[PDB]
Amino acid sequence: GPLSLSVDAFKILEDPKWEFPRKNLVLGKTLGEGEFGKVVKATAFHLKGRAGYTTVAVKMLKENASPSELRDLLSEFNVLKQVNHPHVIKLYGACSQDGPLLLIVEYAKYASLRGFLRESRKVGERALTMGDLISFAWQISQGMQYLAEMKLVHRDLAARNILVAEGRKMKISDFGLSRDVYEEDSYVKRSQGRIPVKWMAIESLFDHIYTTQSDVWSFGVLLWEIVTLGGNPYPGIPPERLFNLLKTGHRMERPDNCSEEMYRLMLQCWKQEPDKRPVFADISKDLEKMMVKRR
Repeated sequence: GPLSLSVDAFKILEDPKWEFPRKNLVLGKTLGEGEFGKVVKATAFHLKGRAGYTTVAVKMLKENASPSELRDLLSEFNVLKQVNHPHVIKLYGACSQDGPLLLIVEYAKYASLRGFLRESRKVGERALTMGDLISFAWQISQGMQYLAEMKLVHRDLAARNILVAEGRKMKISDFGLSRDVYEEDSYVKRSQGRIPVKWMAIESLFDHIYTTQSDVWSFGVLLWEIVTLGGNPYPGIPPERLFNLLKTGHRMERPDNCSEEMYRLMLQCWKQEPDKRPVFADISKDLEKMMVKRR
C-alpha cells in the first residue's frame, strides 16, 4: 500500500546527501516523546563537513510503532529535506541501512518553548518581558510565512512543537503531520486527525479541512500559550465540548497580563471565516508594531 511503497522508496533512494553512517552516531538519554516516536540526545562524528563530534537530536520510532507513526516519521523526513529557514529546525541526516530508521536533527539547548516558559516568570526562574514574548511570537510567525510560501501546512502548531535554541532562537519543529498543499491550497483528510482538538481550527475540527489559515488559528492558540507563559488552552473544559463551544462563537477570554492589541490579534486568528483571519505576513507586521510601540 502507500506505506510499503514509501518504505521501499526510502530504502532504495541512495541519498548520499542525507544518509549518515550509524557507526558515527552515539545515542544518549531520552529528551522526550513527540507525535510519532522518541527524541534522544545524541552526538555525531564528522557530520556534514564538521570535524569532530556535533551534539544533535535523533528522532526514532517508539516500541510497538504503528503504520501511522512510521508514516509520520517518513513524512517529517520528506518535509525537512525541502526546507531551510533560521526559525525551522534543521535536518542533518538519517540512518536507514543497518538498524532502525533514525532522523538526525538540530539539538535545541532549551528544549520546548512550552517547558521553557513554564520554568520562567514575567518581569515588569528565568526573567522574561512582554518584549521577549513578542519576539518569540514574531520569530515563529516569520518561520510560518516561509512554510506557507513553500505551500506547506504544519497542522500541529503549538508551544510543545516549538524548540528554543541557543540565544533563545525559536525553531518550528515536529513536521510529522505537515502536508504539501501546492495543488489545491488545502489538505483534506477523510479519517479523524491526530492534532489535539484544542489547537484545531473550527473548519479542521468539523470539516477536516487544513489550510494556511487553519495554521493561523493554531498560531493564535500558540500566542495564548506564550502570553500565559505556557498555560493550558481552554483550562478545565473537556475537549469534546469544543464542538459546541466553537460553533456558538465562544473563544478563550483575554488572559491576564495581555494587552488589548495582543488579544485582538488572537481573536482575529480565531475568526470563524478562514478568509477573515490575518496571514502570517500580517501577523508579523502586527507583532513588530507592538514591539516598537512598547519602547
